[PDB]
Amino acid sequence: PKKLQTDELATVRLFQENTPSVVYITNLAVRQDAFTLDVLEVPQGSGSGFVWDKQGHIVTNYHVIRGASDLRVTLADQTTFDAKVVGFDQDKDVAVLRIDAPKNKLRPIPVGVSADLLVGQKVFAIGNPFGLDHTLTTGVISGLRREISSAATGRPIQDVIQTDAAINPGNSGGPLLDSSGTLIGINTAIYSPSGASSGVGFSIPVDTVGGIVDQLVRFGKVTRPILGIKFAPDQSVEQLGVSGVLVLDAPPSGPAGKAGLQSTKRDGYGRLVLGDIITSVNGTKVSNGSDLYRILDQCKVGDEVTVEVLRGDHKEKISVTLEPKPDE
Amino acid sequence: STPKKLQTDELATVRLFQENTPSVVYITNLAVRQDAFTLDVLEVPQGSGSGFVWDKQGHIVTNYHVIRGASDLRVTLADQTTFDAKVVGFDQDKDVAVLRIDAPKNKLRPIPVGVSADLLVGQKVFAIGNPFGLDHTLTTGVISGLRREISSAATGRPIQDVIQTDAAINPGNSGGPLLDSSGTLIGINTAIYSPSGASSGVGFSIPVDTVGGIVDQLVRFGKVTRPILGIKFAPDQSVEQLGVSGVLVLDAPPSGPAGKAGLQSTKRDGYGRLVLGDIITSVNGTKVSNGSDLYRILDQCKVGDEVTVEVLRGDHKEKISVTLEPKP
Amino acid sequence: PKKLQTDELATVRLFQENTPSVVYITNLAVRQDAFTLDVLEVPQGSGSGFVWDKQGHIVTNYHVIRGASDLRVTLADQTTFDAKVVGFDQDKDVAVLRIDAPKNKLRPIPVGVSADLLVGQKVFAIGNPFGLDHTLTTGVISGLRREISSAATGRPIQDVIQTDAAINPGNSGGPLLDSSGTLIGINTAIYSPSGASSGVGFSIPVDTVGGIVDQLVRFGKVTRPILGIKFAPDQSVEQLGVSGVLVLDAPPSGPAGKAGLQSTKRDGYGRLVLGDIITSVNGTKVSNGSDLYRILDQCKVGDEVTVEVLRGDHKEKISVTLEPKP
Amino acid sequence: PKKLQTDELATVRLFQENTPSVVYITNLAVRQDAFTLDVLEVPQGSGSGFVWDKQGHIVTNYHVIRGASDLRVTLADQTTFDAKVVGFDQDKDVAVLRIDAPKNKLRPIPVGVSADLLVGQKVFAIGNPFGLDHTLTTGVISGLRREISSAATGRPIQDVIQTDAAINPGNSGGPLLDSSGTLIGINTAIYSPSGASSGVGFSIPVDTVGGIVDQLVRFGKVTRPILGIKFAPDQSVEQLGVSGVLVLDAPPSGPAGKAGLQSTKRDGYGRLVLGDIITSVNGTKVSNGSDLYRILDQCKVGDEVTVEVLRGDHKEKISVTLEPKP
Amino acid sequence: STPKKLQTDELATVRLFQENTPSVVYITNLAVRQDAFTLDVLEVPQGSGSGFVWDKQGHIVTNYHVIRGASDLRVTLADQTTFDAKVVGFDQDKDVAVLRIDAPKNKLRPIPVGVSADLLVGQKVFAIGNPFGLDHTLTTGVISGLRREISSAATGRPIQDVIQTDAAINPGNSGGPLLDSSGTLIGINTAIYSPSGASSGVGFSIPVDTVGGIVDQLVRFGKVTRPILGIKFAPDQSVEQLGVSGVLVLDAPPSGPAGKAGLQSTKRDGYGRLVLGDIITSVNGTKVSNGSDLYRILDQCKVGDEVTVEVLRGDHKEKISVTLEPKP
Amino acid sequence: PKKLQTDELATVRLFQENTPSVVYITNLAVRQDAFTLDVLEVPQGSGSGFVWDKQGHIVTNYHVIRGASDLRVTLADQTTFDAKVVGFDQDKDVAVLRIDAPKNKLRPIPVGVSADLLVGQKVFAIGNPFGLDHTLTTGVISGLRREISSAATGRPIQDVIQTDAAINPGNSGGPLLDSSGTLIGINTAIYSPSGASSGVGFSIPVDTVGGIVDQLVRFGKVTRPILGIKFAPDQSVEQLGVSGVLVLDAPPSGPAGKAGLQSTKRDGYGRLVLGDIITSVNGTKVSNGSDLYRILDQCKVGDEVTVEVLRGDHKEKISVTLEPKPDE
Repeated sequence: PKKLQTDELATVRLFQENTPSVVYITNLAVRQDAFTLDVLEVPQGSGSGFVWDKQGHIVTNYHVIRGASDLRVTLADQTTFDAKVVGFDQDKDVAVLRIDAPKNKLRPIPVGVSADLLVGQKVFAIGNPFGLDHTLTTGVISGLRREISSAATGRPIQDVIQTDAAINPGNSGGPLLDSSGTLIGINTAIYSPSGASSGVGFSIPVDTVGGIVDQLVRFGKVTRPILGIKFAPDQSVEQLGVSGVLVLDAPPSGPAGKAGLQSTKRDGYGRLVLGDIITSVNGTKVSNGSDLYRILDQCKVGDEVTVEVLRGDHKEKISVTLEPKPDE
Repeated sequence: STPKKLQTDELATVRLFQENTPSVVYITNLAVRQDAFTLDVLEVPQGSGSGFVWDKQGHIVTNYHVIRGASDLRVTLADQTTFDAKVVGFDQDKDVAVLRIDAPKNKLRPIPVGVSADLLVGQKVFAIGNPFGLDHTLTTGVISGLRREISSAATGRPIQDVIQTDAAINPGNSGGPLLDSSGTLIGINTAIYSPSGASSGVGFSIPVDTVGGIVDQLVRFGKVTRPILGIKFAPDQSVEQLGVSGVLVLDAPPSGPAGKAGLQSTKRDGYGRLVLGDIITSVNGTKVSNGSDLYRILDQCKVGDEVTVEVLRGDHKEKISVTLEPKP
Repeated sequence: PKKLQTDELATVRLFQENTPSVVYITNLAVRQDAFTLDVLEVPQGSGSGFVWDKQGHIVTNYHVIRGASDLRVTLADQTTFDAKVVGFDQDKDVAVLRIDAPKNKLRPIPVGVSADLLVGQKVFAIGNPFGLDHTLTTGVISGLRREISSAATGRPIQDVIQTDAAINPGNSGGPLLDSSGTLIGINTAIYSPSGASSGVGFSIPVDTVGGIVDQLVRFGKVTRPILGIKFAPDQSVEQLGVSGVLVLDAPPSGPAGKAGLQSTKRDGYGRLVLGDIITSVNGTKVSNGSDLYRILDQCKVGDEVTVEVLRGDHKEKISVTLEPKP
Repeated sequence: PKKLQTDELATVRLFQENTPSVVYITNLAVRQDAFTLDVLEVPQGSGSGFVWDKQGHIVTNYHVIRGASDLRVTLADQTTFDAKVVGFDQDKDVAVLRIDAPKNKLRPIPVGVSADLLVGQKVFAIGNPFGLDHTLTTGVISGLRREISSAATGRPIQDVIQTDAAINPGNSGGPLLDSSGTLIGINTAIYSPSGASSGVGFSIPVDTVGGIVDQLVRFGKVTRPILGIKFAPDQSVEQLGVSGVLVLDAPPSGPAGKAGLQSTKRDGYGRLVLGDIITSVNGTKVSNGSDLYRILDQCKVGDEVTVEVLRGDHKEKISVTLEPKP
Repeated sequence: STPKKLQTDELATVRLFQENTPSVVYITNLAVRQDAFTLDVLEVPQGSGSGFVWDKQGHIVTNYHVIRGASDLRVTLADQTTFDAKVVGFDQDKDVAVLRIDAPKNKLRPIPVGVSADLLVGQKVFAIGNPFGLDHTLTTGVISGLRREISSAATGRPIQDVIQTDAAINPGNSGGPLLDSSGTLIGINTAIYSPSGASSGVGFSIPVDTVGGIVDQLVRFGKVTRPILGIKFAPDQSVEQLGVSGVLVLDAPPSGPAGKAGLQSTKRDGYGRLVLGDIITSVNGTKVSNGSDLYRILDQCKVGDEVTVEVLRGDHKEKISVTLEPKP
Repeated sequence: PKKLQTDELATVRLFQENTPSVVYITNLAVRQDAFTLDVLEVPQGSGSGFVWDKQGHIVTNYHVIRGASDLRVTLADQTTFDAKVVGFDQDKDVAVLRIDAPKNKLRPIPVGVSADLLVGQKVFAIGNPFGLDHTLTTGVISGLRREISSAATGRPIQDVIQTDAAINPGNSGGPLLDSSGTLIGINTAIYSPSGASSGVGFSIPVDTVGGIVDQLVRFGKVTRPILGIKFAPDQSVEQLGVSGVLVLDAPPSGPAGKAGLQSTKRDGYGRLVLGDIITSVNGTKVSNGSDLYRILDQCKVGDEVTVEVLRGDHKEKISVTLEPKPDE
């Protein structure tokens, strides 16, 4: 060994201390034997995750787990285990797994704080892009409080972290650490016309992660509020000079339904009779989908939200009490 | 929660960013369009980019390709307030443009002006812009190369002295600042080399030394006056067949510097046969093998100069004097 | 400058001091003038490399040189020289060149050590991406001991260094240096759906390069041990369904054949007379080839190694002595 | 007209007389209004067919009907009717429909004979290519007894008539008539790299259609003999290298299993325990399936047929009795 | 060698061809272009097509899409002599055009004019043209269908009464004759339906009955006068969203027939909201479900006619009289 | 059987009488055994041919035979034979094969005459498109005396027959018969943007075929004259107002070489010194490649052709005696 400089030494260390907490995740799919006609389990995906606690809980992106007839997590030392799906939140693309492993081979990553992050501080991403086990890439926090389309549901994910640390396919589910060797986010997606890292990557912030992992380990589900309306996307509403959100449907069996919000119908000659248009929700104004989403993201089941609509050419105000989203 | 002590290196990048992001702006290129349903005149964004604040008088600098073809321009300040921007002037060849905003002198932080002539490969650089609409994104890198010549199809005419960096630069970054570790402007990010159209680690910035000169001239006279030889010539991969080792002058307007001086254009003998004209083979002693060489030479010239251009005419060369004049 | 930081100052110095050792390599092909139709030489591709010693030996990837009528290397001061091929190793994509030039123009690149590298340390890549003469990109060692498929032709390369320092077409053959300004690897390939840099580049370790250059300089080729076996790909060992490397042909001359390995055959009808199937080599369990290769990749010509095959519903152990390919 | 020629005059008459029997078939799917989001029915595809009898039975290709919420047939006079599916045979892409309409609006198409057809005779195709209501194209019988892969799903169709009368998407289900103005086949598919007509269209022979319509009308399905075997494709019987149809699974219930055919298996390790392999069925030599299929395609449920397999370096002959698929 | 006795059927097709090929011509569409080397004005073919001789006065008929955008036209007679052609006039809607040639009256064989109204499906047809430049190619087929309506993007406005044939028709055939077995003009080949852009057995011809009328009018007055309602309407797949069961009139110029009569255009209430206008639902009693229906209706109308158009306006229909005027 | 009409009966008959003369040809290529590592013969192409004589000679397109490690011809009754390549002419894409077969299973097609063909007479094509054995397609002669690019060499093939009888991949090498049940051409290519029959197909005329088959059976080669010059293609000569054919090279060892025609060279400064330009060849004028080709197509080895060139701005006349093209 040669004498390494301060800085690089700090990252060399940070990596050795934390790589043990990172794991490889395999999404095995069912395939047929061309002759045996029976089945064989065979990898259709690769991703990462980290150890959350001594009880064998593993965190990752839900999109990495989606559709796996079976999934196995490989730990640092290469010992591979079978994993049970503890639970998951599709909106924030967070998922929790559990494995039966000896507490000695489990390092839970030190949990940090994402609320105090500053653009410019250094970050460290560890994951498995292209199957390269426990790859380290470094960069900087490029941005904070970003909103990105979930695609895991389409619903927007608020408060996302942006980094220019190389993030490629296979990094999803792995950790983003700060200079303190602390977890600040889960690497989950990128913006790139090629599908290759283009220097713009996103991580779900640790703060929203920790809450979700708690709820997931306790109840195996996260309960989120709904208004009970299907609205028109910002696009197919563009050509109507529509200020806010056009409710297309408010099922009689949901919150806005029981609260009497009107849906969009048809003239009898076939013309469109616009349903209510949400222009504001208790205080905060709503000009499009993101605004609505963002605002409800702050509510909890049971809250009595006061929503303002633009009904037949005259304003309105309606109180709706948010109920949990129907299960399945 | 209290922030964690950051290392000195990263802490610096954090200061540089707090200090300069406010000087960065977002620019919107609007163009007139037909309303689909009421067939009226509508204003609609067709592209966006970056820029920075130059003086307390409201002068915004950006790339020309950003404001090009614009019907109307809006610049949005860091604090999200937006102003209408007037085109002070621009230099299509060096892809630089100045805009004027009527905003409060306190909402305007001129960017520290640096020096590009003494930069060294390996120096740390900082890019701030709006790649993919991501507001004031900070990406970090190093100076990868100096004195690069990139042929910007955004004029055609090549550009030289350009800075090369491996800080991530993506669509949306054009027009934003490139800072040195001292937090001073050293270039304006304008293009990249990429098969994908996305950052691949090879980005270019027009050097501050070139920009200072141009902004100065645009503010003071509304234009940049550049000399011309007054000829239209055959692009390289067009005469590469004939073995032409220079610029095959296609047209020397009798009205321009080269025509009034006697250069002979290409011509057909009515018999169909192509009787080519003068072939420039050097100007002020500098060899001219391709159109770029000619360009580079003129780059270093001033209007009113008496350049001596050599030409291969009818089996012998011969030097002719041409007096460069301003572009009309 | 306006007072550089210590860290950036170190980069500045490192580039300043080593860019002289890097070179530009232009691979010229023979073409035909389209009007006169006389033959002429024109560039087929370009890459980089670096100076190895005061004798004028230049190192780069073999894939930079493959299929080139003539080779020309341009030194940092723009002066060019015709280049002779001293030798090259296809399996490790390393090639040595020799140019005839002024000893005061050759700065041998300081040679480092790759066995001690640690993930996270700073690296420096110098090369000519996109024709961008002596570009410097910077990153960290992202992974060590990686195994990437023959970035030239076939056999897996072992011990590959992974880095997120921007590496692009044109960087092939150039040096990857550590913070001590020493050669730790040769930038040679990348993983990318775009074909350009996306953060994962690989470079062959200097330790491996040191050896091969040395050999090439002296014997103009490097001797490698061979088993004397031809086998089926990991994808053809699937449907048949078994862990191991199936022997498809053991030339009676090639060691494995001397020893008694049986090749695959076709019975009177047409079905498969399943020749041997290697499942272990003197210890290590083989099962695909990345294995058989990986392991065998550490033997020397001569090393009598025991190979565990399988044939009659029973396993067996044959003793084979390694020889070199001719 | 200005005095038509006898030949064109015959075409004119033939179309004039039979276009009444052709119909338009629109396949409607369930969709969602994008603003009101109530469900609605909208066209998924269209095809043609023809009237079979005064009861309102309509004949077309099953592939014209597959996956349709509701079926509507439009008669030559533009009047439409909802259609009920009477039955259909997937292997011969034939389907019967029944509509409720005026007997004075149904012209049963004169039914011809396909067994006597000769290459070179004139044919007449009527259908709705590209929505072109009752288009008439003309050509000759280009080939007889052709075998084209299941223009619906799987099994080869036999006895297919080939023609160069322009056949395009939309013609599927329509009649192909001979010069006697009689039904000789159902236009069902084409060979084309463009996806549109290039001169080789195929239509299932009326003899085959006559039978299936009849069956469907009565039992609402047609019974077919099955061997009770699952086998590998002609492309997986390649690498192993042997003429024959390899048995991959003989369900102990399915006749072949009752008889004692052994399926392919995997030995303790993972290699292939090569189950049986059919090389002949009571006479005809099988070797791919187009064969096994072709042959077996002429048996009736019950027909005890001897099948020649192969297992222990020797051939053997098992007696199997055909049953129908449930 | 002596020719072999041909069958009567084929012998006829051989006569029909000997007799008519001389009346067929080749047409060249030349356009002005920049000479690459001497940057001068050059004449250069950009497309070719077919046509036929109409009278001894040198009138050539062809499709309009063939001569469209032409800078200069040359027609080549069967005997390979070529003449410059002047545009007599054309009807963009029925894609028909007449040209005039100054050639010797003996080199001109007018084509026999037939009748298209009494054609029958199954009749034998003969097409002569220049597919892919193949001089006076003869292709044979049958009349496949009558009264077809094809929407020629070569105007947009649909065309009706069109003949469908399975005689091979390929690029290069446009503008050439379609003959019946009596050797008389019955249509002019103009388009085909094909995924490949090449004959797939579905070709269309504009019927002779429509052509006779148009050529006549073009020769006599240089133009075809067609009526207008004076409205610009919303294309179908544009309002299909609103449930509009007719033509949603977007604009009724106050200067035109529909405006002077009172039809109301679509409009936004400055509040952004899209307040749509009249929706035509029938004209002279004929239902109007889509733009084509309206087109077809007007097709059968004459200028100066007082058409009564029904409109869905503010919850009720109401018939309004409009007096059709000539196209400007 | 039903009573068939005159016409169809004639074709039914023609087909049964001649289908026996048609054969299927298989182009087997060498492929490896993934395990055996030895070789297997495996079809890479399919085409047709017909029996030329009782001695087992089979005719086909050369392009069908090109590159076959082995080729086998299947006769009517399905008996497949191994075939020896008697010889071939690449210019006219004609090839002759020989097989060892019992004279009783060999019907040589009746040879007709192509010189008297008339556009409009009926034709019958028999071949194997898409592997459909002995497919019959009928149509008409659409054109005569056409010139098409050989692609088998690029050299143009003169005097080609055009038919609208469906001709697809797999028809090459099969016969085109006239109503007399006589061979009038070999189906060999088509014009189609899809690769599927588009109604424009070509056959090499029987007259030129018969000569070539004779020479091929006698000497196994056809001897064709050459001028001994490589010229510039009509394209890369376009921009030079070049009237005729620009000779690029006239090797000193060939006819025009020994006769002293000049090649194109380079100025010494790199400019182009045009070699001779052929404007005429003994009588007939030459304006481009096709003209030259076409004209030499009429000469025989040994002919002393007088060629006119445009040398350095003054005309010329040079006698060249054509020599056989060097073998290989």
